[PDB]
Amino acid sequence: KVFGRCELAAAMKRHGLDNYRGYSLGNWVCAAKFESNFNTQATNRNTDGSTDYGILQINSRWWCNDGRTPGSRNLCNIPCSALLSSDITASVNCAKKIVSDGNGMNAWVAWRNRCKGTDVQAWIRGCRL
Repeated sequence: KVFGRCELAAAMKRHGLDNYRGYSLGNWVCAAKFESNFNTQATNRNTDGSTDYGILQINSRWWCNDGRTPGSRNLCNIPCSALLSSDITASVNCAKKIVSDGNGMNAWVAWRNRCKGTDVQAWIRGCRL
């Protein structure tokens, strides 16, 4: 499913991401925009043979099992395929673990390169929230 900006913001807010570990809603919507362009079915393969999945492009090397990343750790206890659903609950639950892991939102390269230190509040402006 391809989210609209305000629709995603509303879903993420509902799932408890606004200000989770001090990251305002705008940071999360910005992250999704640049990781996946708001597409839950987005997948990308990396050089190491791991794959990034869903709206927040969570990586199979640490976070989910996809059955083809030798030595993966499965920390979110989830098939990576669950990260592609139109329901973002699994993605959000996993993301909360990732962000609490010690590097914050820096675990998302597109956040660090394209959202970090920018006016993230622009990603929720105009939304009914």
